Amino acid sequence: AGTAKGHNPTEFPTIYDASSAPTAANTTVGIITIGGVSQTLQDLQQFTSANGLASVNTQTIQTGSSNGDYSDDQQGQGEWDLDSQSIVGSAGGAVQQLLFYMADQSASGNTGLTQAFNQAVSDNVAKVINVSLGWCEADANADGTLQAEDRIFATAAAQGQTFSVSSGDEGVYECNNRGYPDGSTYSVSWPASSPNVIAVGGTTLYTTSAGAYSNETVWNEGLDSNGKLWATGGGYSVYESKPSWQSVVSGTPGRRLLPDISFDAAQGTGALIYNYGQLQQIGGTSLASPIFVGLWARLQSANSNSLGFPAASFYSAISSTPSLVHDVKSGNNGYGGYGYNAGTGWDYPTGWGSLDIAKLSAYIRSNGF
Ligand SMILES: [Ca+2]
Repeated sequence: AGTAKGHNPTEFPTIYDASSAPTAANTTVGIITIGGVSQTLQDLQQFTSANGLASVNTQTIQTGSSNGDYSDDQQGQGEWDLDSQSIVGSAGGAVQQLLFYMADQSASGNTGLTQAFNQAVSDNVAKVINVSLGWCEADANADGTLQAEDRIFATAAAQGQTFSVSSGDEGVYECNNRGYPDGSTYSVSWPASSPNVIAVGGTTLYTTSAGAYSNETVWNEGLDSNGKLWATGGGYSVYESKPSWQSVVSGTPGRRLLPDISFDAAQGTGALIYNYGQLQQIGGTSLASPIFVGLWARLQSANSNSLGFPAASFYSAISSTPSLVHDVKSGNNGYGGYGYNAGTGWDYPTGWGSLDIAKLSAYIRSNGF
């Protein structure tokens, strides 16, 4: 059913039923970056101007040493472009401010990135923060990055901030040189496996000829020319214990299950993004996470930025209220007959599926969150 095609980010409110909600004009949103965003800010101006939108108020924050390296990473600009344009589109064309928390590129190990997360939590000005990044959780564990960063996310959750993190682009093969098929050996991405963030997986998005939502399947576009798998990350952490709100997914291990929710991720149904002035059709869970961030920021604006970290409420509300989501039922996030399969209700490729924002907003008005 429906058609697979690229989409302007301004289409995401129509697709996920958010047009009747407020924009995110009253909510400040952050984006974690590696290095600078100078070209990204030019591409953002192109984005708002081409779409006839009011300009976005931005700030860039050097999160580490004042002598650090915050030069633009050229390939990185495409990520910060995807993130910023998808947030602003999904938000209905307005955010209060977009803050770019830039990691120092000349810091030791992963310490630049850790310090970027730290600054966003310390400052506590952004209500929702996008993280379209990740890597094998076992590698993060081995060198202590996991432990250091989980402390920061724990503080964020306690203070009511929502970090949104892409679940991964490697399907179940995150730890096998970042997505090479490995049979029955499955792994997950950090920081998505943290119980202190919302992990956002990936769908293949079909729309009707009139541009309305039609259906979603799992994101899995198979192998590229190098033999690497492109599919939604999903599974469970080998380290993190299950938070109690996930007990509603019976028959799963005592571990943090991910993702929590999912949005559009297939390149073939991806977003049209300005990158160094040129439009490109881009996917990944790097796309799905900023869609969530923009939509969630609308719900914050509708609720005076008073909604806390929403994981427990998503699990209780969605398990009891299937109308709040588009339940993905078809596809798998592996290769060669391996990987997890989607199915009725929560599944490992897609978690609960995508949010129907107007229905979720009505739920929140009635029940709180
Ligand atoms: Ca499902």
